[PDB]
Order: sequence, then structure tokens, then C-alpha cells
Amino acid sequence: KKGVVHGVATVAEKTKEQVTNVGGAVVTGVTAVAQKTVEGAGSIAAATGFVKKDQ
Amino acid sequence: KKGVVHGVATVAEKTKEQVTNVGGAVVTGVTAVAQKTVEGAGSIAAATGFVKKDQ
Amino acid sequence: KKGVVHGVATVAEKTKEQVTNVGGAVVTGVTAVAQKTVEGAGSIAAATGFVKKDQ
Amino acid sequence: KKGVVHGVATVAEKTKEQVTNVGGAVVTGVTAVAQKTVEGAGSIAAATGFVKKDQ
Amino acid sequence: KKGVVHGVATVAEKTKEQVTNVGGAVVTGVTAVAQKTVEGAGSIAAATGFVKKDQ
Amino acid sequence: KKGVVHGVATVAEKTKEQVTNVGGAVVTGVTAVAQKTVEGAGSIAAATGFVKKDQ
Repeated sequence: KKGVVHGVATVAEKTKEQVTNVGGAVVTGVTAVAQKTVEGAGSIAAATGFVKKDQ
Repeated sequence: KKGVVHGVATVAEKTKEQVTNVGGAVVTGVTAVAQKTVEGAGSIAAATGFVKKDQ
Repeated sequence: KKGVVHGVATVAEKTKEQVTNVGGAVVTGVTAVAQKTVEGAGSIAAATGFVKKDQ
Repeated sequence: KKGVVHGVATVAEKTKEQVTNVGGAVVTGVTAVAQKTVEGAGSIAAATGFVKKDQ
Repeated sequence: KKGVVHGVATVAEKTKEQVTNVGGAVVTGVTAVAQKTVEGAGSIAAATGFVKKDQ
Repeated sequence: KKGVVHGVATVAEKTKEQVTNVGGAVVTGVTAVAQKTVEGAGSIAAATGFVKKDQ
């Protein structure tokens, strides 16, 4: 076989799950948040997939 | 076989799930948030797939 | 077989789910939010697939 | 002060919440269930306040 | 002070929460269940307040 | 002071939380279950407050 890419690729065979992201966010897993009280300014309380920027 | 791409690709065979994103957000998983009180300015309380920018 | 693309592609066979997004948002999973009180200015309380920009 | 009861009582002062139950079920809290697939006969999948009897 | 009861009582002062139950079930807390696949016959998957009887 | 009871009592002062149960189940705390796959017949997967009987 042969494969040429520029990016971004995701090549496989017999694969159960695949995610390709250029961005950007993709949420595919089970996630449960139970919460009672959040205060303070400003607190990130429970972040699973998380990125942050400034300029 | 042969494969040429420029991006962004997602190639597979016999694959149960696939996500390709250029963006942008895609939510495909189970997610349950139960919450009672959120205060403070400004707090990200429970973020699963999350990105943030400024210029 | 052979495959040529410019992007963005999503090629597969025998695949249960596929999402291709250029944007933009696609919501395909189960999601339940139960909530009692949200205050503060301004707090993102429970975001699953989330992106944010400014210029 | 003085207090006589036979039951069932719930006496207090300066109290934010009170529940008195003879029964019977009372649901006062935040609850979020997100779910994708439930099978089997017969499975209790996610029970929070739960009682069960037979005779 | 003085207090006479037969049961079931719940006496207090300056109390934030109270529950009196004769039963029976009372759900007052935050609870979040996220779930993808439940099988088998029969499996209790995620039970928080739970009782079970037979005769 | 003086206190007479038959049961079941719960006497206090300056108390933040109280639970009296004759039963029966009371759920007052924060609880989050995230789960992907439950099989087998029959498996109790994640039980927090749990009792079980037979006759």
C-alpha cells in the first residue's frame, strides 16, 4: 500500500473509534458532573478537556 | 491500495465511529451535568470539551 | 482501491456513525443538564462542546 | 420551651429545608440522568432514592 | 427545655437541613448519572440510596 | 434540660444537617456516576448506599 498526506490525517483499518480535530473540540466520552456550590472569581471547577489563550 | 490527501482526512475501514472537525465543535458522547449553585464572576464550572481565545 | 481528496473528507466502510464539520457545531450525543441557580457575570456553567473567539 | 409528639415530627428553628415523609417519596434535590442504551431483563440502571418490596 | 416523643422525631435549632422518613425515600442531594450501555439480567448499575426486600 | 424518647430520635442544637430514617432511604450528598459498559448477570456495579434482603 501507499499513503501520501499533507496533514492532518488519520489512517487506519479495523479501528473502533477515530477523531481528527483541527480547532476546536470534540467530546465523545462519557462524562458526569455533579456539583453543589461554586464560588470565587474566577475558579475553573472541573474541566476535562480544556485549553485557554490570550493575546 | 493508495491514498492521497491534502487534509484533513479520516480514512478507515470497519470503524464504529469517526469524527472529522475543522472548526468548531462536535459532541457525540453521553454527558450529564447536575448542578445546584454557581456564583462568582466569572467561573467556568464544569466544561468537558472547551477552548478559548482572545485577540 | 484509491482515494483522492482535498479535504475535508471522512471515508470509511461498515461504520456506525460519522460526522464531518466545517464550522460550526454538530450535536449527536445524549446530554442532560439539570440546574438550580446560576449567577455571576459572567460564568460559563456547564459547557460540553464549546469554542470561543474574539478579535 | 416544651414539645410533645406522637410521631412523626420535625421540629426546628431557623432551618433552611425540612422534609417529613410517611409513605412515600419526596424529591427535592437536583438530579440529571443522561443515558444511551439500557437492556437486560430486568436491570435497575441508575436509581437514587429507591425502595422495593414483595409479599 | 423539655421534649417528649414517641418516635420518630427530629428536634433541633439553627439547623440548615432536616429529613425525617418513615417509608420510603427522600432525595435531597445533587446527583448526576451519565451512562452508555447497560446489559445483563439483571444488574443494578449505579444505585445511590437503595434498599431491597422479598418475602 | 430533659429529654424522653421511645425512638427513634435525633436531638441536637446548632446542627447543620440531620437525617432520621426508619425505612427506607435518604440521599442528601453529592453523587456522580459516569459509566460506559455494564454486563454480566447480575453485577452491582457502583452502589453507594445499599442494602439487600431475601426471605
